[PDB]
Amino acid sequence: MWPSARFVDDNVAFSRMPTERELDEVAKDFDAVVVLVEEYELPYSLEEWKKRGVEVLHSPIPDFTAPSLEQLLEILRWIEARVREGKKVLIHCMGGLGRSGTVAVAWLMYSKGLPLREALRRVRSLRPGAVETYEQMEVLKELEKFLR
Repeated sequence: MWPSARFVDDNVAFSRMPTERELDEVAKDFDAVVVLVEEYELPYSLEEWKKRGVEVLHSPIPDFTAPSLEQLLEILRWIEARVREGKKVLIHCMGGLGRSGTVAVAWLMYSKGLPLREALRRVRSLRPGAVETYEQMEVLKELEKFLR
């Protein structure tokens, strides 16, 4: 297993950016990748995944910012679609874990129904530093109100 990945359930993990020499290593374990950074901050083309047969959701979120609620729900629905087909999904931004940690917390909330306080504690137990900003916290609170 690519040891930088941390799983929040059997099928969904989050990590830092894989480097180019790690792409086969990721493709072996993950059939889908959610890429939360703009192309300009990547050191390879996302075509690298296509030639490996790995499905890609490219949904950029600017550095240190939160996704909109609609963007977050689109990402969650896509992750659910892949998990329903039995694939494993890797979520990543850069090296920080604000954006990727936000999606990981949201996934526990969306897929398991965990309350925000428990989903947050769980993901921060995996990587202290998941969910960096007040705005990232606020979109998670909006997600909770949407789910109920």
